[PDB]
Amino acid sequence: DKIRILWVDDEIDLLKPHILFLEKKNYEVTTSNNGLDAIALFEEENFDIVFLDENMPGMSGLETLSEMKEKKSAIPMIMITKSEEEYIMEEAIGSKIADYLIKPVNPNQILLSLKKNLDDSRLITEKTTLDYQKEFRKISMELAMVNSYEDWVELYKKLLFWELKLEDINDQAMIEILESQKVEANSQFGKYIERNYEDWFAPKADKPIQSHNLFKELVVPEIKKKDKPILFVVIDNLRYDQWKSFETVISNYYKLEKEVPYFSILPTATQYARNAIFSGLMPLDMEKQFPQYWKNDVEDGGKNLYEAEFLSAQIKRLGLNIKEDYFKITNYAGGKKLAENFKALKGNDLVTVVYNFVDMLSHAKTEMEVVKELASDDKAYRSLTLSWFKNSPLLEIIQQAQLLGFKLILTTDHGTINVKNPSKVVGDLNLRYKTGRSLTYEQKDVYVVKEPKTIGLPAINMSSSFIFAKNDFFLAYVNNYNHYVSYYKNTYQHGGISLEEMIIPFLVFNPK
Amino acid sequence: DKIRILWVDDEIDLLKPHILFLEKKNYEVTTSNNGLDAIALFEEENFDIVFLDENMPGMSGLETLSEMKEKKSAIPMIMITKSEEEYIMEEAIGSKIADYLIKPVNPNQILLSLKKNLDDSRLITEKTTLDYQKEFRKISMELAMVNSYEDWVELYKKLLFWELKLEDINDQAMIEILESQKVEANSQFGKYIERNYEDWFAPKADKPIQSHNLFKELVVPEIKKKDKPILFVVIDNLRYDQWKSFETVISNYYKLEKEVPYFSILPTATQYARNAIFSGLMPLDMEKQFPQYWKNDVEDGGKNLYEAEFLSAQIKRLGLNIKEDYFKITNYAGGKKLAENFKALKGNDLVTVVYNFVDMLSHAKTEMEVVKELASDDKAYRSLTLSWFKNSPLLEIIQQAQLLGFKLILTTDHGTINVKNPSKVVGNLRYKTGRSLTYEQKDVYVVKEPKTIGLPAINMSSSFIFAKNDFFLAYVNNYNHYVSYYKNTYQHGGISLEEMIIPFLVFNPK
Ligand SMILES: [Mg+2]
Ligand SMILES: [Mg+2]
Ligand SMILES: [Zn+2]
Ligand SMILES: [Zn+2]
Ligand SMILES: [Zn+2]
Ligand SMILES: [Zn+2]
Repeated sequence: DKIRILWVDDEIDLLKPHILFLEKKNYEVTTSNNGLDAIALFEEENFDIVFLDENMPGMSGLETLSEMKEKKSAIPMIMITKSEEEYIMEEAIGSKIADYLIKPVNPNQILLSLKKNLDDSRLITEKTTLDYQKEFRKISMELAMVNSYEDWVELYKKLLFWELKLEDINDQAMIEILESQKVEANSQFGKYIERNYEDWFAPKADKPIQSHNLFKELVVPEIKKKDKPILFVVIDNLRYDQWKSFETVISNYYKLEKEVPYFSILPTATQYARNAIFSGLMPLDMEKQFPQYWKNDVEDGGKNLYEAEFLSAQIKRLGLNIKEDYFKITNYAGGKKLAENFKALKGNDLVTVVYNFVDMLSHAKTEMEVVKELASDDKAYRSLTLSWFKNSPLLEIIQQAQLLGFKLILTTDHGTINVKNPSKVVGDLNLRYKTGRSLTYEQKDVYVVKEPKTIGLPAINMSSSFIFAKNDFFLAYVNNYNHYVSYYKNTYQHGGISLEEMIIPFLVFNPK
Repeated sequence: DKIRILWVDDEIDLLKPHILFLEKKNYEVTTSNNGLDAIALFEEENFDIVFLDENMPGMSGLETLSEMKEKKSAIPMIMITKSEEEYIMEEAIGSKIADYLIKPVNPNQILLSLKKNLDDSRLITEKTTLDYQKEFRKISMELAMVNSYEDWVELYKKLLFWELKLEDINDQAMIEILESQKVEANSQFGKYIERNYEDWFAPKADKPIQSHNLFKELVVPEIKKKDKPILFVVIDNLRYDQWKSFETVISNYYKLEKEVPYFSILPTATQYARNAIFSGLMPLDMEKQFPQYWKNDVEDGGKNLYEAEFLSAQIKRLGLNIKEDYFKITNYAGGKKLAENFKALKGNDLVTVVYNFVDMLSHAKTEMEVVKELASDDKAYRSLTLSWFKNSPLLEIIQQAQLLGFKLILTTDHGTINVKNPSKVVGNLRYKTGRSLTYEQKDVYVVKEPKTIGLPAINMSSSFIFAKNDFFLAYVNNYNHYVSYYKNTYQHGGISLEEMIIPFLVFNPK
């Protein structure tokens, strides 16, 4: 019932006030004056934590710790010693010491170390649970008052902060409260976009940075600095909560210098948003200025085959004379090949890398039972994304760029949303947007644009219209309605309006 | 270069010796005497770490911490304060403080905290690399001296310990040395099994616990204790290293009482090993005693459809009068359904649950490009398995059993191995049974009389071959296509530490 401590020190008799203090706090303390006797004790009994002196006659604390870690690696071990040498600090940290306390140590410092190493996950759960109970009413109130794109960014950031904090907590009732705030936030954001989207295209409108502005406004100033070559990575289909899931992994190689949440253009689909990043033009202007590259929905083949050409035309148009190359990664083998030969690009000013894995992974949830279990909810999907990133050729490419002193620019073209509710469409395959001459649809469920050219979109031919699903709706054809509902319900789809699909990260980092 | 520190304290002028000490160690220090001014600086500038006083006029150190974590949650924050109250310690730990130092603080204690929070992964990499450099020759020596099944279990445990230890090191030479020891271990283990396997079937032989002995020897004594209902989970195709990857997750709900590494029977395939768990009979005895349930390789349909029937016959045969139920989970929906209705099984003595996800996931890497990237190497596969377990209906079922005070028995039928080298065959990629097989003798353990190792046979013509090492049996007819497609895939059925030495775990709910 009591927490058992094994304390190893050659002068353990001189530390009796610490033992008495800890026994008052309900800790059980077992002492040892030599590393070898402590190892025998540790093998016979089940201690919750070990305290070790470094400098002892015979076996050192680091030698003793090494034998105990081999026998029970999950038991935390703390160094409490007079040793102040940095090389001893480094050897102990490197040996996975849970803490290092320099003598004379305050008995409350030992107590802090005990609480931090043994009760932290419980304390974090209780603190987060209590903090959210006191915060949710203020979130709902802030949600009701959001009336601008900057307030939407801040509200989305607040929801994302509580989502990653609450994912681990036991309280299902509170998890459901946050989920209701998320669906209400998406309901208000879809009406905000319906209401202001077209106005953003008017001359000198107050609008956020969008897909077609991204390269000129945020990448070009980094290039003009001319201090470091740039690795510009566009991870297709990266939700903001997916970046937050691997932010601390990337911090081991890159120090975040700038973060700019930006808005993807509509539709939040690759063919439109990703090509607009590389060309710096709206789809209607890409059709007008580059008919040889732009492809409308009705044309067969790949919709993003000419991004290098679009990018080189944008770079030339902006007056830059740089050494730049484009790579599109569609599979493991290609990612690995680019990671292995990255040094060949050392002399480049810009290296653009499109990485498709996360988009293919989001769509695999529709097609594969194994991905349905791996990404059953938003928490599972974040966990799966973090597992991917940590073991990906993309991280190996990022590590190669860090070794060459490259600045890292990490961004995406759009996010994706788990669709839950069907919405009947009649048209002529994307579940969150549809374009065509005579579309039949539910007015309340979609943002309708009857003149696509007003929002920089090509009109296939004069009576063409664009509909964009709002909330968690999926556009389902009446033709085989029950089969579309059954198959596409609870799958990740992008193309329409939501915080997940539209508000996306633009990140700049310096190598460390 | 230079690590940037933001230090917030109302008595920041009294801390100048600490600042000068840190500046000498190449740290850049920015000071602030109030939490609100520190929040303004923290938003405008990119600091690597923040030091905060708890008691300040105006915003407290915990109120300031809370604003700073909301703005940039990835930056470590340390509290440096005179407060010694346990409730302040708890509120700070609960707020995800990286460290908490009580004033008067030794300047070297701050330096330790800086090194531990900012350089630990690099220091751990360097220390682990050197520890393995000084250990690898002793591992090779131990490997050469292994001459028993118990020494194999201990050597496998040692290799698994270093595999997890090394999984993030950069030193290619060391990574290759470990890999070489793993291939050499499977080589020696294959020779050890090729000798010893048949002898283990002789009366009163010194043999390890196998598939057909598992239930009677290790589950039945737990049932005979009679002071907790048992949830018996068989996760199909669970490598020892996959159990080691989620061991600390399961420790949040269950305390490990007993661990018994056991040996799967040959072939290390579900049809044989998993049915032998549930029947407590070798496949040849399952064919003889239950012809209505046992299915040979040539019969179409599911090969593990009658495990509840086999289990109930074993339980009846062992003299047990228990309330028992069997569940086979083949998909997410069924797993979720069992988690949702677990309480209906509260009054049971035994609840057996077969969980197929990990086997389906190992096979998905062969075909799906997305799974090739998620499980490209052994480290990625462990990471993927840990991501799965943490968010699985299986863990929800385990949590439901913990709430009901059930004892947990966690085991598997076999592991799997990443195959790398082809081996020609004519007539599963790790075992083959048939009448008159053509094969490479050096690459397989050959049993020309399958009944001698408790396996079925049709006249003296049929035999079984079991791939050793990382070999995969590729048909001569379509050789180049089999090699190209199945190279670097997870396959089970043959002999390896990964396939054969598997965990049997007993836990008490906490
Ligand atoms: Mg000493
Ligand atoms: Mg103060
Ligand atoms: Zn895309
Ligand atoms: Zn997509
Ligand atoms: Zn199996
Ligand atoms: Zn299998």
